[PDB]
Amino acid sequence: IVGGYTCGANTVPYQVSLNSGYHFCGGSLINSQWVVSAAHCYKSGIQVRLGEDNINVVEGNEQFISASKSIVHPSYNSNTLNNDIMLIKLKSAASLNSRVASISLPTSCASAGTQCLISGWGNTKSSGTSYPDVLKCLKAPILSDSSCKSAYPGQITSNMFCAGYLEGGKDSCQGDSGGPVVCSGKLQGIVSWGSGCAQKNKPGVYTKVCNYVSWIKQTIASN
Ligand SMILES: *[C@]1(=O)[C]([C][C][C][N]C([N])=[N])[N]C(=O)[C]2[C][C][C]N2C(=O)[C]([N][C]=O)[C][N]C(=O)/[C]=[C]/[C]([C]C2=[C][C]=C([O])[C]=[C]2)[N]C(=O)[C]([C]C2=[C][C]=[C][C]=[C]2)[N]C1=O
Repeated sequence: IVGGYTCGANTVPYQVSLNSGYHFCGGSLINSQWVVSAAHCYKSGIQVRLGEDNINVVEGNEQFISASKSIVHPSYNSNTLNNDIMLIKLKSAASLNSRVASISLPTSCASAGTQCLISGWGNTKSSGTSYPDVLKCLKAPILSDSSCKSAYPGQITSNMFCAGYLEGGKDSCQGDSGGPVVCSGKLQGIVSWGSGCAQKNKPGVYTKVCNYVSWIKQTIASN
């Protein structure tokens, strides 16, 4: 997260870290044993880390659970990152408490101008390389589709939305992928991609979760 702030320990209880010897992607806990993340973060043998704040120091509050199965969306396209979403079933159900809790799926899509909270352990520099120990947060609005389409000509699908600042300065970045974009208490997006980080007229692009609620529920009810 570039231009964000320290969230505060366990203030974003649904945020999870996807670890494979190191943090590589984020994710969101939507059920005691299901987390949603980006399809492009797919890896075999993923250990999900819940109740995490400082990813580099064991603070005793966290839970480490291996992924039982990863289900990538049937129409995921690596060439365009369209349908960049995947469900991960946990090997064991998480102990939901105050420091660990699931986030609700949306009932309708969020409009442009809606303020959301984006979080993750990704790079904090536009140019440099600096990964934070503690979780970073950022408040950013959902941008209009026209603005999104003009920033990324011919690259935006109906399953993506832009969020952030058109003048740059604040944005998600490498390492935030798969992470949550929560608006008014509902998970509306998943960190997907962008051209650089925090660049003028190059806002972050996120998977539009509201288009996959039926798929998510059905997948959970049959797996
Ligand atoms: C995600 O954390 C990022 C989020 C970027 C948000 N940016 C923003 N809001 N402005 N997503 C990406 O990097 C996506 C997926 C792949 C292509 N993406 C892009 O945004 C690219 N855009 C234009 O070129 C730029 N991305 C990169 O170059 C990312 C490179 C690194 C290193 C790397 C890893 C695997 C490769 O095959 C090539 C290069 N990738 C990351 O940092 C990943 C996390 C990761 C994945 C696998 C192993 C290790 C780390 N970050 C994300 O996917």
